[PDB]
Amino acid sequence: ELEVKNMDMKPGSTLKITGSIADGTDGFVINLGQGTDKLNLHFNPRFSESTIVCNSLDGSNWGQEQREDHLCFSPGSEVKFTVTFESDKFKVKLPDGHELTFPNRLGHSHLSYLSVRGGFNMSSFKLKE
Amino acid sequence: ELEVKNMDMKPGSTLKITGSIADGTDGFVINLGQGTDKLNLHFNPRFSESTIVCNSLDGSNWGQEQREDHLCFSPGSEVKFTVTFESDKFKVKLPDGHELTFPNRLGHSHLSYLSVRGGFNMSSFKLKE
Repeated sequence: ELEVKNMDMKPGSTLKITGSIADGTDGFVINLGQGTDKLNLHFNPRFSESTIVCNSLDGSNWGQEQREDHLCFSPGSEVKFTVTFESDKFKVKLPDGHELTFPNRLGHSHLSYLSVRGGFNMSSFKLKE
Repeated sequence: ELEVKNMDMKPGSTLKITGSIADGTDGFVINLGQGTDKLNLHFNPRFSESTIVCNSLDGSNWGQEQREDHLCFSPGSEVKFTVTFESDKFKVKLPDGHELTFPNRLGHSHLSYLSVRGGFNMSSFKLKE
């Protein structure tokens, strides 16, 4: 579902995201970038594969995935994420507290697009630098 | 201009908005509805005209305006609005504390569209239900 167009996320901006993971779901997708053609951060936790997949979309080109094990969070309840945005790296605070790092391959310096996909009902959203 | 598409706001749910009013701006617009041609709530504080004009949009037809004279919030600071959605009316809480009631001309069940226009930089977005 949710789509957020035309937000102003500059380098150093800290994004706060909170919602409920649907019960009995494969996974969900949080996307940060310029649009659906240019995705700087492809955040895709997968309970089925017990991994968190991070990638980038540039037009019709997907970059190479990076997979993170921890997969601590489970479906059925409220979960908070925190995406810190630097023009070289993305930092992602997890529910437990551990952090994830993914390189900004698109070399951009401004994030405008947020879209939640899969089994995740976003309830709140906060943008602070 | 800011847009939030593909959300699911049902009657009884509360929408709270925190942002920053731009310094030296005429006013700003909050659009609640189901599209760009479907505005159930047109929330438009006008600092110049010193009135908050409320209206509905039905495709190519604006409804009839409802003007309020309780602008008690000023440009250049963090400000908060709360829009509770009911099947008959919208109840908008103002930062000072005043509640404004505006009828739901369009009816319907489903609120899917939010967009902020003018000199207003929404920093936070939260849904409760």
